[PDB]
Amino acid sequence: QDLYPSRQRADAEMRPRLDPVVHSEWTNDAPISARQAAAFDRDGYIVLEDIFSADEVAFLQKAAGNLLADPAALDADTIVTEPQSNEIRSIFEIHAQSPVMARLAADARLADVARFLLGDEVYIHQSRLNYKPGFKGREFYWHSDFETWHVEDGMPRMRALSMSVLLAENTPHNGPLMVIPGSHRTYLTCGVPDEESLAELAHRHGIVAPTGKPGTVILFDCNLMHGSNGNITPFPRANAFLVYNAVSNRLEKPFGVEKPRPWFLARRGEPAALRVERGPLV
Amino acid sequence: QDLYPSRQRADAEMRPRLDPVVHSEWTNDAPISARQAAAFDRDGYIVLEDIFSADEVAFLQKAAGNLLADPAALDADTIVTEPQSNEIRSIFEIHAQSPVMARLAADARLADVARFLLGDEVYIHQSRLNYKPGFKGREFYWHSDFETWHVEDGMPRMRALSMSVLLAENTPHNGPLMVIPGSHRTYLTCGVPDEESLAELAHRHGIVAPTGKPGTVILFDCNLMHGSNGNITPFPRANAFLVYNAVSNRLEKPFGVEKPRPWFLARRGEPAALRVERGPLV
Ligand SMILES: CC1=N[C@H](C(=O)O)[C@@H](O)CN1
Ligand SMILES: CC1=N[C@H](C(=O)O)[C@@H](O)CN1
Ligand SMILES: O=C(O)CCC(=O)C(=O)O
Ligand SMILES: O=C(O)CCC(=O)C(=O)O
Ligand SMILES: [Fe+3]
Ligand SMILES: [Fe+3]
Repeated sequence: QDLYPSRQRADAEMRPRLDPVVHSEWTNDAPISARQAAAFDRDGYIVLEDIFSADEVAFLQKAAGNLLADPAALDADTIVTEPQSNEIRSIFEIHAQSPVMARLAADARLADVARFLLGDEVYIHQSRLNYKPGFKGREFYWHSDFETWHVEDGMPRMRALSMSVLLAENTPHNGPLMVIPGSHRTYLTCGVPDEESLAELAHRHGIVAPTGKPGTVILFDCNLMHGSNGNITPFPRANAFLVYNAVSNRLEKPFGVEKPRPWFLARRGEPAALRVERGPLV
Repeated sequence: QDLYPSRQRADAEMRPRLDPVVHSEWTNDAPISARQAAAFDRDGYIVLEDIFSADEVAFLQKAAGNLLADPAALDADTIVTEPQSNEIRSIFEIHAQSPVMARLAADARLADVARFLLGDEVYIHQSRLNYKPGFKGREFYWHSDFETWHVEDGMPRMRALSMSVLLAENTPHNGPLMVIPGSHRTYLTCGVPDEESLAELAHRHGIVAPTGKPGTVILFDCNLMHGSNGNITPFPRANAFLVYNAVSNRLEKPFGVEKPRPWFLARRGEPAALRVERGPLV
């Protein structure tokens, strides 16, 4: 029942992936092009530009701006500072609190791609606004999102993806998301990946740090190795994260101990199919 | 006496540069092109690529890893290590402690450009060899070299430049040095520059981060605002740092209190000129 055991041996292994990456047959009636599906297959991520209008983008940026400026109105449980601070690092369940964000996640232009790639109905496993403050923004060391979702939340299979919607401009200077392309086809066991292994992957695959204007979307497979550096620039980097999970891939018990995990980190346990909203955002 | 007062008020000022940036008239005798010289004037830095042969590059790389591997053989005060291990991170006065580095700093391809740009005979105010490992590389916040060299060392005029000779590859990803071009014409008073000022400079000049294969040289005016982000990548940062000061501009007493500063951070007091060296490094 555990296809992806981790944190059990005193060594790390590079286990082979035992799941599809794209879980659908591609055809003309798909939300992305055949080349785009093959890219995701091969690289474990793709980038979508100009899929929202500037009115849509502008509306979005204020939704995030407003949530991040009145943090006494939202669940105190769902706020992450840089602990020794009170500058915000993330805000969880933003699909659950902000209506604007809820409407975003349910939009066809995101969810249909999510359903095509996962070949199933989808639901939000998790959401976050990773506001990366200028001057004092701290990094996110390398990790496979799936390796925590699996051991800690009990996500059984590789059938999920993240969508990062950029709300500030991501230049190469304010700590954008870096990925190791192709790393999604290796399951690297551990709770933090080991330097020697990481070194092997990045050598084998190099590193990409996709940039883009606000409204650009980065979609990466749940098992892609990724991270980011800190941000000392005056430019904040606020990026909404949406984790789509296939409903077939509902959470069983955590394939580890410390079971279970806080409610906003991971949605348990019986999901309803997302209702896909076709339209703009006003 | 003091043209550049700093650390003497609770309010920082942005004061104007009262020195030239390029101290010489350009002709066809200059070791750089007229557009390069104009670019240094305007931007505060330029980048020389391919001035060293690959053999010469491999030679410097071999000598620097040698020096970094052998702390026994070097002055103990001029060493910096990691507060958890005995890994070297810096060696000061390498222009002194290493004959190779002493020959790099006297090479015409480097010293003649300083002599032109500074319009005087030069000498090493400070040299360094830096190894910044991957994975755990630390940030290094914004600051003008000249501000500390003025207040703490007694450098009286803006008549110095820094040369960073890349010994490992700097991609956009491994925390490469960042500069705010044009900020060398503004003297930001204070010993850390404040955020609002830094934001102002970055908003009006933007941020650039010169990358390059090893052997690439980055030259920058002493008062150019710079800094770097952290480095989680598996790719180390390594460089030879060389500060050329014009002999005309030798250190007086500090324009602050805490007089003075350790020998290996700033060469007092009546230095001789450097002797340029033409020819290969092997
Ligand atoms: C809940 C969550 N866990 C992973 C982690 O803890 O690194 C991350 O990849 C993202 N979100
Ligand atoms: C000793 C030295 N100090 C500056 C600094 O640490 O802020 C750097 O800009 C250059 N060299
Ligand atoms: O935005 C970041 O740099 C963190 C990305 C990440 O690993 C996540 O929380 O999904
Ligand atoms: O100190 C650092 O590492 C930032 C780069 C720099 O200013 C230097 O070391 O010369
Ligand atoms: Fe993540
Ligand atoms: Fe510096």
